[PDB]
Amino acid sequence: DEAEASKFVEEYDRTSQVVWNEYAEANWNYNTNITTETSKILLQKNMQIANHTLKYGTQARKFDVNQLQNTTIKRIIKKVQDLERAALPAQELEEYNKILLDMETTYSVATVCHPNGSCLQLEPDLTNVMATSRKYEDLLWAWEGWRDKAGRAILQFYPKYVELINQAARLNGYVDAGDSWRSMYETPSLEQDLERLFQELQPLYLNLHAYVRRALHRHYGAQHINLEGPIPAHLLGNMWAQTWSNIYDLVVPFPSAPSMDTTEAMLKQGWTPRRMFKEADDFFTSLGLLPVPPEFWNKSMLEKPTDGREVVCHASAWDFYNGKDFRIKQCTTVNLEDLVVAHHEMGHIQYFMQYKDLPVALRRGANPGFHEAIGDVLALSVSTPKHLHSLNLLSSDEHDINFLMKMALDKIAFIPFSYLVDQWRWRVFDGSITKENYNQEWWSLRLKYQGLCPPVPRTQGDFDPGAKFHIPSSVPYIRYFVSFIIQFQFHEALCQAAGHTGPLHKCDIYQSKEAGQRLATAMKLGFSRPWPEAMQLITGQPNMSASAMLSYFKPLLDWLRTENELHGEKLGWPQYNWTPN
Ligand SMILES: *[C@@H]1O[C@H](CO)[C@@H](O[C@@H]2O[C@H](CO)[C@@H](O[C@@H]3O[C@H](CO)[C@@H](O)[C@H](O)[C@@H]3O)[C@H](O)[C@H]2NC(C)=O)[C@H](O)[C@H]1NC(C)=O
Ligand SMILES: [Cl-]
Ligand SMILES: [Cl-]
Ligand SMILES: [Zn+2]
Repeated sequence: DEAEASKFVEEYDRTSQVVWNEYAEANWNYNTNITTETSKILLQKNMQIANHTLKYGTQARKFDVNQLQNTTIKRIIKKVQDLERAALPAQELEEYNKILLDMETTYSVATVCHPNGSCLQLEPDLTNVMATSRKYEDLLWAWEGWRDKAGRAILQFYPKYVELINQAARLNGYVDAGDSWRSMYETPSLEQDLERLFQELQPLYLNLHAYVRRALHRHYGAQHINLEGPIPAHLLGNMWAQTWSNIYDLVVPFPSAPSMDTTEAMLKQGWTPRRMFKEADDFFTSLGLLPVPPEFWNKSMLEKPTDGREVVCHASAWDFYNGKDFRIKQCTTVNLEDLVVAHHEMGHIQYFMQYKDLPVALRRGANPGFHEAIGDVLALSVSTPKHLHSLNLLSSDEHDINFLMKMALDKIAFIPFSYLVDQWRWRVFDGSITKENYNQEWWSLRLKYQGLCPPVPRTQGDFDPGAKFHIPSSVPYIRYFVSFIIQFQFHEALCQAAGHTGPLHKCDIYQSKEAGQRLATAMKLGFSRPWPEAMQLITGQPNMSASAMLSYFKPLLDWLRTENELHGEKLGWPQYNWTPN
C-alpha cells in the first residue's frame, strides 16, 4: 500500500543522513591524509554504511514499486533496491573494498624517479613537464615513466575489481557494471544518442587534429610526425592528451597577434589558490546564486599540504549530506588551467546547496553530466578575453581566431577522449575485452577516436588505462563527455536569456540574474525528475544537442577548413597502422 511506502521513504531519509554523514568524514580523512590508521577506519565505516544499505535495501525490495501511485515515492524506493557493493557476501565485500583502497593508494603515492636523484609526483611535477617541456625525449621520459609506475602496478588489482564490481551489478539486476553505470542516465537510447553527438563533432575535431599535427610536424620534425598518421600521444601538453591547451605556443594561428602569459600574470599580481576560489564564489553570487557557507572556508583543503603526508590530489567536491557542510579537495596550482577547475568544483558545491532541501536519495544531479557542467558553464564566461582582461590576466579578428583556437584545444580535443574512456570500460565490463586485451584494445580506441598512437610500442605488463585517475578510482567517465556537449547548450541558452546578441563565443553571462534563475530552478529539481525536464528548464528543449558547440566554434571551423585545404592536409589517419621509428 501507498501509506507504508511513504513512511519507509521518511525512515530511510533520516537514517541515511546520519550514516552518509559519518562516511563522508571518514572518507575525507583518508583522502586528505593517506595513512594506515585512517585507511582501516574507512574500511570499517564501509561496513557500517553497508549494514544500513543492506538493511534498507532488503525492505525496499519487499515493496512492489509496480503498485505505487505517487511517482516521487515510487522513484526513491526503486533506487534503494540497488544495494551496490552491499549486495555482495561479507568476504567478497571486504575484498572489493580493500582492492579499491589499494588501487587508489597505488595511484596517489606513485612516483617517477631519476637514475639516483629526484623523485617526481604526478602533480605538479609530471604535469608541469608534460605542459612546458618541448623536448621529445623528456616528454617521453615523463609519459613512459608514469605509465611504468602507476599503470603497471594497477594491473594486478584490476581483473578481480572487474569480477567483483560485475558481481555486485548482477546481484542488483544488471548484466554488468557498465549497464549499471549507464542506467544513471535513465535513457535507453543513450549509446546511440552519444554516438550521433560524437559524429556531429567529427568534422570539427578532424580539422583541429590535422592542423595541430601540422604544427607538431613543424616543431618536432618530419621524421617524428606522419602527416597522414596518428599523433604521438605524448606531444599534446597533457599526460593523457585529453586537453591540448598547453601546446598553444606551438599552434597559435596568428602569432602576429600575441597574448599575455596568464600564468606569470597570476603569480605576479599575487593570486593565491584561496583568491582563485574567492573569485569563483563571486561569479556565482553575481548570478544571484548561493554563496559558500563560512564553514566551507574553514574546513576545505584548497592547497597541497607541506606535512609530508600523502593525499589524493585529483580535484573533488564534497557533500556531507548535512545541508551545512560542503568542502573542496584540490592540489591547486596558480595558473589559468586550475582557475577553470576551481570554477568546475564550485559548480558541484552550488549544486549541493541548491538541492539540500530534497531527500538524500534525490540529492544528485539531473544526470551525472549535469553535475559536471554547472561550473564549466560559468568558466566559459570567465575564459573570455573581456572577462580575463577585467581580471588583468590579458590585454580583433586575429585575436578572435586565437581565442577560439585556445578554447578548441581544451573543449574539442576532449570530446574524443571523454567518449573513449567508457567505450573501453563498458567493453571490459561486458566481456568484450579481457585482461590479455586491456592495453591493446585501449590503443585501438585511442587510434580510432582520438587519432593518437603511443610514442613507444606497448609491451606485456602494460596497463596504460591504470595511469588515468578515474580507472583505479572507479569513477565513471561518460559524464564529462555529456558535460562538454551540454555546457555549450547551457551557455547558448543563458546568453540568449542574458540578452547577448552577436557571436556566441563573445558572451559573458556575469551578473545576469536571468541566467541565474534558469540555473537555480533546474538544480533544485536534483534527481526528482528525469533529466530532459531539467534540460528543458534551462534550454527550452529536452534533447542533448551538439548544435550549440558547433555554433560557438563555427568561426573556427571555417578558418580551419581553409587553412587545412591550402596545406592539402588529409583529414583523419588513413594510415592507422603508423607508429614512430
Ligand atoms: C508525492 O509525494 C511527494 C513527497 O512527499 C510530494 O512532493 C511534495 O509536494 C509539495 C507540494 O504539494 C512540496 O511542498 C512545497 O514546499 C515548498 C517549500 O520550499 C513550498 O514553497 C511550496 O508551497 C510547497 O508547500 C514538497 O516540496 C514536495 N516534496 C518533494 C520531496 O518533492 C508530491 O506532492 C506527491 N505527489 C502527489 C501527486 O501527491
Ligand atoms: Cl594512455
Ligand atoms: Cl556517469
Ligand atoms: Zn567534476
